[PDB]
Amino acid sequence: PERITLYTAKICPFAQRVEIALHEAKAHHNVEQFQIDLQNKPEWYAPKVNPASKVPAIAYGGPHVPPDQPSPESIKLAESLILVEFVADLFPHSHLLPHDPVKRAQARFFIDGVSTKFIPAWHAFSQGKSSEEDFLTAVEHLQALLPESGFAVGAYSIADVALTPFLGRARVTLKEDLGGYPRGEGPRVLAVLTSGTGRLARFGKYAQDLLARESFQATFDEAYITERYKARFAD
Amino acid sequence: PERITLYTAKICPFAQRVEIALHEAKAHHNVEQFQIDLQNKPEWYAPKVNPASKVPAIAYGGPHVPPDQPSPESIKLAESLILVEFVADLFPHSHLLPHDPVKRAQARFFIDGVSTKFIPAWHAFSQGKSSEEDFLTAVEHLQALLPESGFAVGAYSIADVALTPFLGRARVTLKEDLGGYPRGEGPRVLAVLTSGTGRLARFGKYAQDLLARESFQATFDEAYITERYKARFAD
Ligand SMILES: *SC[C@H](NC(=O)CC[C@H](N)C(=O)O)C(=O)NCC(=O)O
Ligand SMILES: *SC[C@H](NC(=O)CC[C@H](N)C(=O)O)C(=O)NCC(=O)O
Repeated sequence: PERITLYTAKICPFAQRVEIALHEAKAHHNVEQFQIDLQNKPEWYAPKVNPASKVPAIAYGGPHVPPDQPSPESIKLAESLILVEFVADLFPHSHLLPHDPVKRAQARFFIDGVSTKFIPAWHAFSQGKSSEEDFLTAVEHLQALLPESGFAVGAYSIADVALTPFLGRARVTLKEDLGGYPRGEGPRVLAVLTSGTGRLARFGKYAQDLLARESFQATFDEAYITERYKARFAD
Repeated sequence: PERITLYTAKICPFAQRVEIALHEAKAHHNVEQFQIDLQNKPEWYAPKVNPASKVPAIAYGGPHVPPDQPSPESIKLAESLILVEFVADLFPHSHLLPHDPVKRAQARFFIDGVSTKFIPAWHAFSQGKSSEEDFLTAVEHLQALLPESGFAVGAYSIADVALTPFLGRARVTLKEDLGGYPRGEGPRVLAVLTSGTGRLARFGKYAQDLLARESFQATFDEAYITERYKARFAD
């Protein structure tokens, strides 16, 4: 494929979707990463790369230029889920997109549950807005989609890419008691989520498998995330 | 491909996405349609076809059975945008999904704008909740994505499928003064939207082209929609 510049940020789960995808494609060393400081965004980023002023975004093709001077001739692409499909298209040997039309629809249906159920319910519960039961119920929705063994549709796919960054960050939030509930409640919910026993036994197994995946670990700066999450809570 | 039973409803724009896709694939006569009465949904629909109890949904493969007795052995699939990709996958000669990875990402990005900007802003404005300017601005977002001529990415694609049912219904709502504003305001906004001149000149051309497309017209019961929309407003 043509050259890829990825504009990303270690803190951002949506960006990590694209980093995971590239890693599963064993292409993470082919691409040029540029880290965006979301508290001090470069003045060229929005007008030249992504008018929404968010990561992730990719510049595709065009001439070799420094990443802080992106070329007008490169194709600019945004939105994490699209970028993950684009990577799976560009690198078919990644096997991120299943061949079977049915399994693709199922993988994407799982992504829709991640978008419309898991992420909103995690946001609402981690921010003190909703109940623990509301979060567990949304997880149970994903659990009910899981097959007896393996990942969201058996073989690892884009469905697992879409979810893992948010699961990895939830774990930090919960493990570290940063969820706005008294000391120890976060960790108890983390156990429900990932123990592999109880109402969420099967999801727990799946979650263990997602967090163990090499592409997740390789694109996740746990020390950095933990530090930033503690500091934010402290405010 | 295997046999397709589509559970749909004439009133529903999300369902019409799948009807359009099938028609573009010239497969609309291969599939078995079953109309769901959304005010009196069959008691077998949610437990046997789609637990979300919404159209559209597809039953794929399995034995030949009556559509009100769907087989456990058919694969059940839901969510309009996924079903449109599934149809494009099943019937590649439809040309709904472009081959170029970049044009696919662009088509899907346009769909994201339909999902996150156009549809919410149309809902909010048609229901009396927001301003006309908020709706026009969201349309301008889509307009800015359009190429100089043609459809959302040139050749007709899934991007146009995703938008057209909602555009067709907006037109009825506006043409018929059913938008909650005084007589004549709906029609003036319709003119802004579809005249082909003014702040939305280019989108207007595009919109004319979407509503002229055979697949849209063939899957749109304008008389029925107009009747249902008038009656609802009258309440
Ligand atoms: S995580 C940091 C923020 N990114 C997004 O929210 C990505 C959302 C898109 N819908 C997607 O790609 O999936 C971000 O960059 N925020 C900008 C800021 O100034 O914080
Ligand atoms: S238009 C009728 C309703 N369908 C949907 O809302 C589909 C939404 C999905 N997200 C999609 O397929 O895109 C519907 O069936 N409502 C059920 C009812 O009882 O009204």
